[PDB]
Amino acid sequence: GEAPNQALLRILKETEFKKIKVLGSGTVYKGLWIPEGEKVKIPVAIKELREATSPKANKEILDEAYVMASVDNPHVCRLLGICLTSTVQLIMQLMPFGSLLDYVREHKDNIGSQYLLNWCVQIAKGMNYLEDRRLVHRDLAARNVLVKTPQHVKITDFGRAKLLGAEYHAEGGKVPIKWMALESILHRIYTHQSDVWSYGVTVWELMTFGSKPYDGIPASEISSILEKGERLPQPPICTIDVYMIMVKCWMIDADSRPKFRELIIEFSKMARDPQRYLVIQGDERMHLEDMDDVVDADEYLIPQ
Ligand SMILES: */C=C\C(=O)Nc1ccccn1
Ligand SMILES: [Cl-]
Ligand SMILES: [Cl-]
Ligand SMILES: [Cl-]
Repeated sequence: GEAPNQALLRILKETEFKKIKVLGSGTVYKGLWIPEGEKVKIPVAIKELREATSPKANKEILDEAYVMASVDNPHVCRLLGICLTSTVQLIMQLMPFGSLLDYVREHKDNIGSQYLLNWCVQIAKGMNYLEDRRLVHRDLAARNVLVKTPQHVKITDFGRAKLLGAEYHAEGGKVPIKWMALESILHRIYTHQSDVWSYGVTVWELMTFGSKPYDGIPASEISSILEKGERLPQPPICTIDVYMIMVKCWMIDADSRPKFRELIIEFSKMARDPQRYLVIQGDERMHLEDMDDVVDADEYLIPQ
């Protein structure tokens, strides 16, 4: 037998929170949560299913809720609770600067080496934590990392996350070919080491300020390109030191890839001397009613 999952799933009354405005279209809202009987306001993102007249859609969102409730790490998104109105609502920590994909696209000109490499560290810590929790994300991508502040990012989108057991077996869907390990595209094998392949791609997105991997290459062709030994090119800002780490994440032998713990170490060494490891034009010259009882979710802790 495995260790029991004693995560608490918190049920919230719809009256505990206020939708302030729409971020995306079901529909994600920016809002505020007052925990019942506590003098605190918590900035939240409220993910509300549209119809939910789909029994299928409901399993998907509750699986997400299951996983986000069972994770507690500074570099992974946690659930504050769920609301069981007509439409099931996930309440989570608001990540006000949006996805790191949009953030690096929008801010190409203001992002220096210190921020890129620290991001690579934080995503490695997030991902190592999940590995410690025997969790395979299966959808790591710069779009699925959110920005709390420019100094603080979190892995999100646990919709595809599964427990390990090594090779996890899948059986269809709309899948992110350009981020996936070869063994995942060919045999639907997913491991922590398939997650290291997508970490690799995620880092290439950051280091290219959000370029599209294999842009203008049909997904049908990716498996053959990879089998032919082709990989994404060295980004302009990347020293061979940084690119060689990306390349090792894209080895065909899964056990020849680095471990998330090793990636933490290698990126931290690089983060102590960022301008040795990334070369960016103008790097040194770069900067990035009642709110009284507002507390960030990260300072809002309930008994464990
Ligand atoms: C890590 C919590 C989370 O996913 N929050 C979020 C989602 C969408 C927009 C903003 N914040
Ligand atoms: Cl699950
Ligand atoms: Cl560091
Ligand atoms: Cl409490």
